[PDB]
Amino acid sequence: APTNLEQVLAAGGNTVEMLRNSQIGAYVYPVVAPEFSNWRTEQWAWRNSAVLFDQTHHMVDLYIRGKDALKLLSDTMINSPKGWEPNKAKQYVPVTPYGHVIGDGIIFYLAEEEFVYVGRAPAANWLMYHAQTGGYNVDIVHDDRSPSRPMGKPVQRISWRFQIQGPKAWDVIEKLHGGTLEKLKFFNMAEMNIAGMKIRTLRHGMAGAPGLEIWGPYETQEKARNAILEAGKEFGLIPVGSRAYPSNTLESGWIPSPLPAIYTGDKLKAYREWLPANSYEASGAIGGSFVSSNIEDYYVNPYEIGYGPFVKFDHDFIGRDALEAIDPATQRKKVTLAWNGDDMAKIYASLFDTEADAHYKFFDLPLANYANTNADAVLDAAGNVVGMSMFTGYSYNEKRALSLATIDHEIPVGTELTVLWGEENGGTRKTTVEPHKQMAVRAVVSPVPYSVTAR
Amino acid sequence: APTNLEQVLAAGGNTVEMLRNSQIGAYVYPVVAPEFSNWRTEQWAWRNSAVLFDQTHHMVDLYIRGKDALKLLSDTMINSPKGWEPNKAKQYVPVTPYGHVIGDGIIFYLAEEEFVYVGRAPAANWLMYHAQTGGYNVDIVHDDRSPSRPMGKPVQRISWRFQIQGPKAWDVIEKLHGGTLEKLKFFNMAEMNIAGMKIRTLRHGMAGAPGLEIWGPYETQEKARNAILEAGKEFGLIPVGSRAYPSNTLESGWIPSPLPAIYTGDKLKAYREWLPANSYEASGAIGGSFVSSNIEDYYVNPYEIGYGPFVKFDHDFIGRDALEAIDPATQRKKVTLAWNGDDMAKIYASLFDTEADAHYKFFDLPLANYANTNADAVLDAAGNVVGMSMFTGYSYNEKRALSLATIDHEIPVGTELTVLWGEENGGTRKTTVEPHKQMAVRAVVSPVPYSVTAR
Ligand SMILES: COc1cc(C(=O)[O-])ccc1O
Ligand SMILES: COc1cc(C(=O)[O-])ccc1O
Repeated sequence: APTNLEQVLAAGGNTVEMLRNSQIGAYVYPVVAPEFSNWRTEQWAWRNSAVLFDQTHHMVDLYIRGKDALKLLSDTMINSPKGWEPNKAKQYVPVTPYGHVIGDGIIFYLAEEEFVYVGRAPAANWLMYHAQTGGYNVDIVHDDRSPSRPMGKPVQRISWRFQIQGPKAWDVIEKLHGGTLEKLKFFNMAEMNIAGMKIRTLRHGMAGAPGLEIWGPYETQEKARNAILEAGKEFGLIPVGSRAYPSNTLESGWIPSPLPAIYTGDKLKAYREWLPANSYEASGAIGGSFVSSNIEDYYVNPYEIGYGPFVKFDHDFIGRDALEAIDPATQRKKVTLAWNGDDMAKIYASLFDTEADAHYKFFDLPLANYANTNADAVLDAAGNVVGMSMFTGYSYNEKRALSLATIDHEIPVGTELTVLWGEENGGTRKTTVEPHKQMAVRAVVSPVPYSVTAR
Repeated sequence: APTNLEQVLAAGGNTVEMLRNSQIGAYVYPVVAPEFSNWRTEQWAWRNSAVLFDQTHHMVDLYIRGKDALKLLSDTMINSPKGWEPNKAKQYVPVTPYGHVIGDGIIFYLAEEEFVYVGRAPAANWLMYHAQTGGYNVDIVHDDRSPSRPMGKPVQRISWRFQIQGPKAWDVIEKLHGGTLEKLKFFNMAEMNIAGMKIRTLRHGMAGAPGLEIWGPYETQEKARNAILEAGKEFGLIPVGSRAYPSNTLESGWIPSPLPAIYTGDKLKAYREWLPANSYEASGAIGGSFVSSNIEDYYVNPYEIGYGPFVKFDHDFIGRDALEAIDPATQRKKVTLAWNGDDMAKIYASLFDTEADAHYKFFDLPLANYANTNADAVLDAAGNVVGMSMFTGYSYNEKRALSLATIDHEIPVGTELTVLWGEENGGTRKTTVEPHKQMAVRAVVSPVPYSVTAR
């Protein structure tokens, strides 16, 4: 009977309890093969040789064209639009009127009055809502991320999107291009040759080495992929599968999964009435040890997850007054948490204990998340909640379990905190959750992007 | 340049070294979603509620019709054909002229002059070779297993094939049928109602509870699946994904992966010349600690992997004279090995050791195989090789790592052996293999199907 999020929340009891017991299952990185060689070798390659990341299937694409396209973005993003011209991309971050992050994605300025958003569903839903109800002269084509379990059905996208990354990426790129290719400034766009095609590029990189994101019409996907794999054999390039792929951000430092902060607030009711009952926001899940009966305690603002530097008070935008009221110097800060290896061994050991009444929450490798929004409590030595751990897994490059978190600003790097791993009372009813007991895992605060930190 | 297996072996150096360093990658259970809920809950359901196993995509189907169909099977199988009539299936096991197992699969006797084989590629390749070159009046339609990495391409089969299993399976089955359904003898075939369709059935079961395998034309797959899932909600039935699925045989006791024993022998040269260079036999891989430079040391005969009881000297068949010469009472015997939980914890602990020069071979969960043929050495206390471990993984139902093995017949159940886990010299060049050191894992000999055994 409910057709939108507002009706779902009115009929669903406590919002936190609903989301933490959602039956949606795992957040899937679809279609791309889970592994091409093995996930350890694939992780190793992006730090030691080169990789092809296949990004064609796990993000929503919004193609935004028209006289008011730039205005729509400017009105909804914290980012400065000043001096923005085609062939520059930005990390689009929208906040609510209350100053809280809705989501984020990459916005490509392709040409005059022509943009494309690439990212998770929440910020795309927000753009579509405003395009439709705000009176913008703009046309939008929504190309959803691919189905999670296609089960043999054909899958189409409008565009393929790859990245070539690793210390030997630029060697592969120039071999493909047929000569030297200029390294532009980060997120500037140009073009390159691949197998006789003119392929648009986005300057990118990771682990201190320059790389590229590239895209094109879906029809040429195989032609480009096969050229890249062939040219890259000389440099050890290998394709990365969907099992290893999302663990890259544990090393790179981007938190993909802030809760869209749209469940409360009178100024967000119209948006809740617009969001379908089967939307990401209505049907998804929250997993982890952090418990509050107030869904607002799961929200973050942009300063808390590393987007402070993007905020520019040089244009009108939704939530500007709220962000202006925030003191940046006292906001929580994004960090990497390096999980204690002895504690990790104890988590896994419990799976092989035939006599214990319970084991610790299964920690999948290399990505351990079990909802699309992750919220584990971070505790200090007294047991106070001092932060939220929001993305969790393991790096074969570091031989460490790692998580990305936001913690009280005064906590120094090197401090040993605890992450509460697992859920209370045997676990919520999410279909990703087997029965388990919790563990207070020791974790050392470390920089983002991750760098090995002395305790 | 090589077009067949014989040319591949002539140009490829030592046959063992070729197979143990093959670049084929993992043996994939394709297309079906890796997980629907999570693999632990899915494993639990087949012992505690009910499951839908989706078997549509991982086996080769051979449709065999014609006057000489039964003769073709009879001439090539160790099984008795005496009194075989439509609506009975058999576990077809062919051996070479030298008495060694080629493979095995399920052969359904559907009607007069109409059969279907379902199983891995090796026994299907053997049937096709003899149908084609032996002068049999028979027509064969080969429906390959689905591609390992479809990457969004559509996937078709001629038939869908499911199983409904678990202690509540028969409740679900009778709910679907609309009333009582007779439990026939094992592997006898009949029919049932599903959503107004007449669906053919094969009497099956596991863990002491009766179940069914069912099939039909691919077009009705979704209609049947949705009816089964709907009727089964009352009994807790859940679908099982491809990650959990193949671990079922660790509990059930069937070894899927004997090496097709066709690489040597003058009487098998014609078959090697017929097998394509991209066949399973030519392109696949051998993984694990057992090392011999003679590929014949990887062969098994039917007595060694539990098919002794199928051998019937009441018909002419390939390899009969060799099997008649074998003494059944002194052959190695199939067992389950229950791996020591402390040793398992030490394997996983090494992944989180930031100072060690090496870690132990990654043991994936719930299936740890990293080739399509598995060959780990089993050692006694003196270090003698006393068997071969051939399929490896973990059961959440038992909280134990388990493997299926064949060992010297005189070794009593309860004996503590060791399985050598990992490969020598840092590991072979297979793309599934990360660098690692070996471990002698303690393992207790246990019955097949697995039953908890006092040491
Ligand atoms: C940019 O693509 C990514 C997306 C996600 C996600 O949505 O969880 C994670 C890591 C990624 O690299
Ligand atoms: C009968 O289907 C199965 C096939 C395999 C395989 O081929 O490795 C393993 C377990 C199975 O249940």
